[PDB]
Amino acid sequence: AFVQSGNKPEWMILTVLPVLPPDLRPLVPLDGGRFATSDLNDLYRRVINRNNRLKRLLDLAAPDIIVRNEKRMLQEAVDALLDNGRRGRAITGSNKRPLKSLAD
DNA sequence: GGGTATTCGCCGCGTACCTCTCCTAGCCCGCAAGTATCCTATTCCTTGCAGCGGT
Repeated sequence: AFVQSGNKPEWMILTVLPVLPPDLRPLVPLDGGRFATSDLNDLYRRVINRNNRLKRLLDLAAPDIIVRNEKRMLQEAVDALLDNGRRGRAITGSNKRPLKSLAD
């Protein structure tokens, strides 16, 4: 199947992650001076926080344990973004309800 | 190895509509307000030095 098609095997390992446009995930105001949940942006901010953390720690040459832990956390963040729940434990913001990953 | 049994984990479970409510938690730093305190006067008394009539 691989050789028949034009897909290299290693493309199953993500190196660059696309982001959904903004308007398809609009930030609806609640008119109480605040904003609603809009959890997709929450997952995106989470993964970006992990990414920047790892970027800094890689720049500053920390001991391998720290970078390994942070890369594990980043892997979990991407897992949450692409499909939340298929891993051992889902993540929630409140109400003990899982958020809506793209696959959901 | 190999045919078999047993277990684990994922997938699925009706349509359309109406009413209501509620939507992150915790720290922190500027900041308004309210206050107790400190310096500011007046009246009495007893000193210490510079002018000053007087001779």
